[PDB]
Amino acid sequence: GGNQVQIKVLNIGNNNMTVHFPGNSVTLAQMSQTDTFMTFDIDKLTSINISSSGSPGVTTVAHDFEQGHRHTLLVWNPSQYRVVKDGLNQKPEKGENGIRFVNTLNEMVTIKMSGKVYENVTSHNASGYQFFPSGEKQYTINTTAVAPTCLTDFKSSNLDFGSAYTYVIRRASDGCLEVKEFEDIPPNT
Amino acid sequence: GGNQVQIKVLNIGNNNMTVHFPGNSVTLAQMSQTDTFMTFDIDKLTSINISSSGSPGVTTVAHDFEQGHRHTLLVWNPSQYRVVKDGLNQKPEKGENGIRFVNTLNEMVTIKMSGKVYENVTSHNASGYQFFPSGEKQYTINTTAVAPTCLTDFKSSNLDFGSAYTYVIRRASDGCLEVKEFEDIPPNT
Repeated sequence: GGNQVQIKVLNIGNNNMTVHFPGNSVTLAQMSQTDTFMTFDIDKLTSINISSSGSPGVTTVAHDFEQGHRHTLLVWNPSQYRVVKDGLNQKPEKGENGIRFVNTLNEMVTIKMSGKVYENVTSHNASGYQFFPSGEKQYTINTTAVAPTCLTDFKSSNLDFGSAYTYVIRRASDGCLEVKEFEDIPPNT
Repeated sequence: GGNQVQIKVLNIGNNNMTVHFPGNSVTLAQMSQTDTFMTFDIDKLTSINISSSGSPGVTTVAHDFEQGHRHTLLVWNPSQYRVVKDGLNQKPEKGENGIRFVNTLNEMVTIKMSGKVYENVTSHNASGYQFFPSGEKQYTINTTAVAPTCLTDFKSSNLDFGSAYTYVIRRASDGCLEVKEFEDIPPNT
């Protein structure tokens, strides 16, 4: 996955804190972290609650987790948090192509390509890159910005070896969707 | 560098735009980008102005750029922009150590290590990782959070091969700075 979210918790406060994930709670001492990234299916990550020892305050986490990515959930007293982006769940294989999408529409866009998802790419913003084996890839774009009758199926060009591309999503002259491809110098990250 | 900033410009609007960098101007047609990442010394990146054809509006990029990182400057009509982080300027060599810093102080912190900089890491926040060859590394931490008389020089432990670490910065019992090292699962990107 693809569809899996990896989360590590790092307690940077001065007391014991608990993060309640669906089906599993982790209590950490101050100045300590979970030894591993815990893995979840995005659809099963319904809510995340954070609490502190003694303090009755329970805080719910703003669902800012991207599938296919690792995150560090920073926690501190009194029930404070910050989600830090830690990059991809998997190291891209030699020869894979990095693809990111840029949304120029006034509504969010979701892109699904070869089992990978770029969810709710905001207006005039870029997603991070995700990596794919070479060759033409089919993908879909779903948004409220265009008529439901508009074409949602697209195809990437013949992806070279180890390249990186930015796919810019815009309105076509007929009012539907169009994608312009740009080659970028490969990311080092 | 290290102390270098890489910037590519991508015009995602519907008209011609100009980006004035110190000593060099780039004019882009709609749906076009600069063919390369232009490189600048952070200290020499005094200001960046963005303008559109016909529209008298000139916008200054007050938004920061991180040294040692690549960026995509997204531009669109009338004089809009967004700085997108594209990762590191250099691909980490096999065996290098990814190191990031977490600031738990109430003031921003700046860390300088082996020619690399982590500038203004905000309160209860993490920097991205930067990579270094193996062995003990000397580093400095400068902040307004502690007395100027406090020790600002630190040393990393004898760091292993391909190992990643998070250095958590906190106030020591004597009122000065203290750093706790955590080993991490190495980042993939």
